Amino acid sequence: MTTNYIFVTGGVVSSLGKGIAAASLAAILEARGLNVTIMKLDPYINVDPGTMSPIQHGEVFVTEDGAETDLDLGHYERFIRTKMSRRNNFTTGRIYSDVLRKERRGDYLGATVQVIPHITNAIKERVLEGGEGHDVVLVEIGGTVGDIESLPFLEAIRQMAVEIGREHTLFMHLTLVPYMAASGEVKTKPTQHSVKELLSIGIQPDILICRSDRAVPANERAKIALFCNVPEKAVISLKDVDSIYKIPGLLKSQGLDDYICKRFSLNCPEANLSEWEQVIFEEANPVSEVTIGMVGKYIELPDAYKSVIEALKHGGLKNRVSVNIKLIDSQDVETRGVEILKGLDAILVPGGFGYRGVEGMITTARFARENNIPYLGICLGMQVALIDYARHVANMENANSTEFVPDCKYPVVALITEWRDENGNVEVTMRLGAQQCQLVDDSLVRQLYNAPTIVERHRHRYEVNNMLLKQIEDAGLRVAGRSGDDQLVEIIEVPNHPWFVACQFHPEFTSTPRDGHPLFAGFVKAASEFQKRQ
Amino acid sequence: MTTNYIFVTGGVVSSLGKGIAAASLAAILEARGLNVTIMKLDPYINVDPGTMSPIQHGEVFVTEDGAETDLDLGHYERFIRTKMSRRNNFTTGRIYSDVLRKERRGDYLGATVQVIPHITNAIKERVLEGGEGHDVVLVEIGGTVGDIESLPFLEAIRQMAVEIGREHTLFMHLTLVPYMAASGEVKTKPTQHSVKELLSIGIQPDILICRSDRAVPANERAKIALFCNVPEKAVISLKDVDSIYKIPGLLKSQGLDDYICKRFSLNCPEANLSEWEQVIFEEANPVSEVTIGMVGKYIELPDAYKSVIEALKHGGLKNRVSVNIKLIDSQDVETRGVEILKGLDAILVPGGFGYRGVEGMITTARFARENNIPYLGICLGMQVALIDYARHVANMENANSTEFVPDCKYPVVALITEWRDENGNVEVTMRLGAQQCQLVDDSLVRQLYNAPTIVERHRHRYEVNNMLLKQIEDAGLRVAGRSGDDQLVEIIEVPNHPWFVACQFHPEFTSTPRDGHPLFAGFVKAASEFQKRQ
Amino acid sequence: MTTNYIFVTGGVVSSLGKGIAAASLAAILEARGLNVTIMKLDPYINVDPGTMSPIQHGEVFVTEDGAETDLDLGHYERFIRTKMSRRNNFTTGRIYSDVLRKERRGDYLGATVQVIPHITNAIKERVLEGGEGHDVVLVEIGGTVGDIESLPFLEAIRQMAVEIGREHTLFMHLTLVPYMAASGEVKTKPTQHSVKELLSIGIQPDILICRSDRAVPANERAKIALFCNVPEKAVISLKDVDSIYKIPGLLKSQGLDDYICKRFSLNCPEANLSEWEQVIFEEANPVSEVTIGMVGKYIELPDAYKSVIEALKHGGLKNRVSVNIKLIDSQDVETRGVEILKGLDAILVPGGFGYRGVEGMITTARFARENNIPYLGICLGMQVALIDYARHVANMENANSTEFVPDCKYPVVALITEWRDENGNVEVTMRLGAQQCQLVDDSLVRQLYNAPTIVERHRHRYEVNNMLLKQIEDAGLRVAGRSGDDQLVEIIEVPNHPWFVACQFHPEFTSTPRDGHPLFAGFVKAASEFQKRQ
Ligand SMILES: Nc1ccn([C@@H]2O[C@H](COP(=O)(O)OP(=O)(O)OP(=O)(O)O)[C@@H](O)[C@@H]2F)c(=O)n1
Ligand SMILES: Nc1ccn([C@@H]2O[C@H](COP(=O)(O)OP(=O)(O)OP(=O)(O)O)[C@@H](O)[C@@H]2F)c(=O)n1
Ligand SMILES: Nc1ccn([C@@H]2O[C@H](COP(=O)(O)OP(=O)(O)OP(=O)(O)O)[C@@H](O)[C@@H]2F)c(=O)n1
Ligand code: NA
Ligand code: NA
Ligand code: NA
Repeated sequence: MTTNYIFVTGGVVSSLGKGIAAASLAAILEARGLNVTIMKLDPYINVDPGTMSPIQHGEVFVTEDGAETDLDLGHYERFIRTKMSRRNNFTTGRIYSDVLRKERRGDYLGATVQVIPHITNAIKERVLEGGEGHDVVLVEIGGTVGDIESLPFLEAIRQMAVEIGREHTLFMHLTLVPYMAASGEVKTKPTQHSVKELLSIGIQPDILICRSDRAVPANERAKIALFCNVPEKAVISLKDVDSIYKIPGLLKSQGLDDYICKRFSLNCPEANLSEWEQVIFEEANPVSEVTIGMVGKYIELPDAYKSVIEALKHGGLKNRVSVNIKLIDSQDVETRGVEILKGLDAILVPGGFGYRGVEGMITTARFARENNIPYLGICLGMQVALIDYARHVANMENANSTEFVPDCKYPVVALITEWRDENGNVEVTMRLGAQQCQLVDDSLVRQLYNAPTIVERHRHRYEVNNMLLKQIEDAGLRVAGRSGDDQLVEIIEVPNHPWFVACQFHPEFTSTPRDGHPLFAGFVKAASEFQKRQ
Repeated sequence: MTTNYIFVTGGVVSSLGKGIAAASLAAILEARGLNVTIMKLDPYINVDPGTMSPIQHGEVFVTEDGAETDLDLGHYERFIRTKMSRRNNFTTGRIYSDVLRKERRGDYLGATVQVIPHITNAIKERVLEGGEGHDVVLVEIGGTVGDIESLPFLEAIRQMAVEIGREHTLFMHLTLVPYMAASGEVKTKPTQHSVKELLSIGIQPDILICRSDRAVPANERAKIALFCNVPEKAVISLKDVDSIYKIPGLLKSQGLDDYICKRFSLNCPEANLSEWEQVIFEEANPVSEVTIGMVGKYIELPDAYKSVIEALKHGGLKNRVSVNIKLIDSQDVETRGVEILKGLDAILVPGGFGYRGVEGMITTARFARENNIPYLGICLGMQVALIDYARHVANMENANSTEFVPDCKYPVVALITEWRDENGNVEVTMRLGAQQCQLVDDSLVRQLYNAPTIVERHRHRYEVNNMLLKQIEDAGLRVAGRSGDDQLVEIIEVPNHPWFVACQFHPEFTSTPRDGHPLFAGFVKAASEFQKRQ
Repeated sequence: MTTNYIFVTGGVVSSLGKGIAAASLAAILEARGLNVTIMKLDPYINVDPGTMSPIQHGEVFVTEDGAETDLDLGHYERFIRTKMSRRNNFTTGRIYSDVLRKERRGDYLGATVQVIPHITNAIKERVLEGGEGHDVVLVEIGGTVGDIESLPFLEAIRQMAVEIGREHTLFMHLTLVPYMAASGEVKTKPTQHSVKELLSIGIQPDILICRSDRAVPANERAKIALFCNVPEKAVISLKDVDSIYKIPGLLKSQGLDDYICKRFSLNCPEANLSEWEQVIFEEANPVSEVTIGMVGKYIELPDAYKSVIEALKHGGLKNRVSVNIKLIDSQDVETRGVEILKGLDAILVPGGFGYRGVEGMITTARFARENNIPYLGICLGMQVALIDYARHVANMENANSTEFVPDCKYPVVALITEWRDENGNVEVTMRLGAQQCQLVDDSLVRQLYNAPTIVERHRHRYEVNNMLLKQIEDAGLRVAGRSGDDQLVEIIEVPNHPWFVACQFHPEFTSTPRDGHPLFAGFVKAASEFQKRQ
């Protein structure tokens, strides 16, 4: 059958939760047995988020194929089982970069290269490339309708709708319906003006998703329908929910998936949301409560640790525990000491780059190791764990990473090419995406993962220095996992500790609310067990 | 069968010939056996054009039922055989007048009366009133898309399309496609911008009629289709033709009627445009040529005499005479004398109000009478013919109308209530629309109309003074027609003349290019006869 | 000195509190010694709100000259000491009514009457009429920028700005800046889009007043300035304050009046807001608390009783009583009985029309009288108080108003022309605006107003029947006030009661927060006295 496209646009404001809304709709369609994918079109000129600061954009999501993408693809993978790739995320920058390259080498045969049709054609090609061979493709258009940055995307999808036909294309538009205290009424005017803006660029929306702090009553939905040339049943209320896992249910209860399947002439069974009903239940009914400190350098923006914060919450779902995440500035541990780590049932040190706040994270890994507080180190969290141990147990004074102190005596962490020992002797690449890791037979990790070989995702350059490893191993530290021919250290553990695991890979990118994650399941359990020994 | 609506809008500029294009489309649909009507929605505040001077938006057209309307209804009646009434023309003024009246007396029951829905409801009610009981209703929206004055009409028809459904409603949009000499190319940008403007108001055009001084090539039509979400075959070219009677053929040859009948699911035969082909043939194959002088006070805007000019052309068709119409200012006859009436094969004095330029018309009527030049007087053209004959034959010094000189000794023209004689002795209201007129047995008009009674349309309050008539009759003037129990003089003749006729009514409003008009056929024949004699 | 105009527009949503913001700005300019006025341009088709039910856009405000106006004029009179008249409020309906009347009788001399210039000219003439002879005129444009209904007003004021010049005209634009919980950020996008919409109509705002549930931070204000061609200091924040009396101070503290006086070249002293500081102080420092029950038929929209609710708050200010207003449906008293009138320190029955809920108010007046609960009746609240006393004390079975029961034996309230007695014997028009009322020597109101004559504002046609009055007077009811040569009953009192007063007029329309109102000051004092006694 012909591939169907749902173009999802945002009006009035950004921060409507358009990613989660699109992911939720994809979840309902997947729950119908449909082959569904989602792609994010980002209006930024960055060729990809690889260069971007976590504090500004939020976390860099890493796909299996090793693409650095918008954190929204994390939302997508946590709602549908289709694996994201490079084909599921592209930016204005990628499109202009491609068109400029083709132009400079002469692929347009001396033609004038214009936003229309050359930029729009490049956009359409990447949308077809990522979509074709699926039943339904959700295409999330970043930016707000009315802004300059999204116009080429909006013109591209307008052209696609006409070419492919309106039997296989829907326009879905999210708007804000603000509630005013003074009048006690919700306002449809912003939605009306947003739809006019969308029409002015040549797009008639087929479905309106109205975001408000409460449900949009029938009267206001009827007003929106009348003013926006949209049938009443295609005006969906999506209130501020206490849990995003409810959103698939709320959309189904309003017939959104029925309307879509009718429009695309899909005969498929009723959506089975039983896994989501289970997730909703687990989250609403925690038996215990835990305070887990996340000690890092990007806590200025929580979205910097989006997938880590979500992976913890998923650990809470599997153990029926309410995880209170305390975001602690690692630089505050340097200034004010381990005083601010007191009253934590567990400690997590997530990913990061740069020396700023790293000495605070080293101190944190020590305090966790010495006081038997459950610890999970991710990438940089493993680096500071190996440094702490080598520095304070194996007695390798000032042991550090070459990333932070290039010419230190004991570079316990360094690039493969920088690998040297304490005397400066030597022997004789960025790691991105899914890599097979070999677990050790007696390790806490091999128990939790319940398998010999795991696949987790890397985004790191600096590796555990194999030339200084044996000296750290003999001082008590255990290597729980390794990968490849170079036998690179993937996971370390501290025996004589209730729960101490640090890994190079980013386990948070494979964690889902439905299937959870072994490491975070274990980690939150250990946090619970620790909390009821006080 | 549900009534189908075609909403005709104009963009870029006014003066696109939107009325003639709508009329021409109606003529194709009429030629398919469809029950078709047209209505004009005028954005002006005047309750009707009754108060408006003809130097503004042109002549005041009068319908059978006595409605004063836009001259566009003249175009409608000349292209389809459906008779126009008050239901076929209304203004913003009419809508506001009706809604304000209803509001003031309390019909809206304490509701806030708003443009939406109260003004838009009133507009839709009048469109449904004028339209329902027809197969296809063409609704011409006056003004230009993007202007404030038309927005209530556009919002009204947007709501109609949604309510009635898109199976029974089409949006047809006329645009300008200018030719630029500099690039020798035709420009689609105005059409693109006009369609965006129409979309921003919530209307997707289904058909684009592109007006240019030449045919719009296939590539530019394909470009318009691409940018305007309109199928390529729904992009119609309409060049500036030498004859408006060719337009129905040009629209048919591009499949406009085929597209409309498909969208509306109408099983009707192919259009037989034989009647229009015949008119085109007649017009292109004249045998002789005449110059007819039209002497009036509104010549500065020819559309002041739209129906009269067209009626003269129809007379030409019926005699195979090419009519050269010379518009002559009656005020120039007051200054420069009868010198400017030389080289005329016939003289027409059309309708008008106010004394300005009337003495020039009286002189013109005298000149036509004394030099045996064929003369047709319409309304004022009859008044000045009666005045001429009263002064210069019946020897009534300064004989005039009370409209111009209230207290003259010989008010040969006056209101029925003002009727007096030369000594001021008396006997013991506006006429609008179709009135029966009794024709006199041995009269020129009796043999032209070939019937004892005729129906013609009036717009005048100033009648022939019956108290001074008997004196003018004895002096040689023949009453050729009377009407009503008041035996009001409708037609006069000077029988010592080849062709001298003047009527109170506006015969030009019943003249069509297909069926012609007896009076004008005779006038142009007399002009041809006069031309031959020189 | 040339009169200066500040055009106040709203974008994004209605219910921005635009009237109170304009009034507050007027109050700052008043406190600088400037001769300031405000006018409201309402986009509704109603010629005036006289026909409108109070459940629509709220209470019908009445001016001294007897004009029925938008309740915004209530806000204006409560913030400046300039008296509002018919010149301070007009609707689209009024403009169209005037232009249609002029057009129909022929004032436009055969011209085509268009929205531009004829409607826009009529609007500008009324703005100049209401404004000229003042230093600064605030012109509040009703509706929201982007809507059809306001476009004639916006085009009118655009033309005014150009004609008068930008040395004497400012555009002030109110927008919503929503807070999003998801991102914990404030959103400028709606303001950006609203300013673009205003610019697309040809208006560059000079000042932006940003409405949010909190202060708009400096960075977001700088962003708004950047995108909207507006200086940073002309971007004013206005949070949702706990008291509207603080708004003048907040606008002054951001230099709004300084910017306005600079742009208009006005040498006037710094604003002394001592009167507003005093009101704020009074409001924030109550000594006691009372619950006053307001029993009416319009409680579903509180703004139906805007001026009454405000008048009760002003009474509270003058007694340092915090007034808890309980809105009670009079229909609930008809069903559930006087049970719901328990725990009330005083009862107010405000104005209204129609029989619906009146029997509940009669019961309420009885309950207040018999249980010695302080009672204020306004217009209908007086009618039901007279009816109560006629039935239950003067023993007149089913005594009523002719408005509700036309043919009752005892029409104690009726039109002057309907006045009859119990046996149907007779004696041998709308009251609007300020009328003098004579107060009786030994009356409660005579001592509250401390004057023999008072000026109060009327809106009623149904008077006290003087033919049945003498019977009710003998039964104990005291006439406290009369007016005119017809000695119509204006105020009644039950003198066997701590505080029972009811007036025909609307005292709430002359009550201000600064100068209070004698009647309401007394009512709230009586409520305080009653509260203490329990
Ligand atoms: N294109 C449009 C749309 C609307 N209007 C007008 O709008 C006014 C209602 O004024 P409102 O502030 O209450 O706006 P509303 O439509 O109710 O939406 P909201 O309140 O839920 O935000 C009403 O006279 C009219 F419909 C308009 O003029 N042109
Ligand atoms: N919404 C739009 C539409 C078009 N464009 C651009 O427009 C440029 C061609 O500029 P042109 O003056 O030649 O305009 P064109 O479209 O050929 O119509 P025409 O009047 O010439 O017949 C071309 O780089 C690109 F298509 C645009 O930016 N945004
Ligand atoms: N005419 C405009 C204005 C802006 N843009 C773009 O807008 C994007 C930021 O998108 P945002 O949702 O964050 O909007 P922002 O401007 O911050 O206001 P706010 O509501 O968040 O307070 C940013 O890449 C770029 F500025 C645009 O394309 N064309
Ligand atoms: Na509203
Ligand atoms: Na071109
Ligand atoms: Na932002």
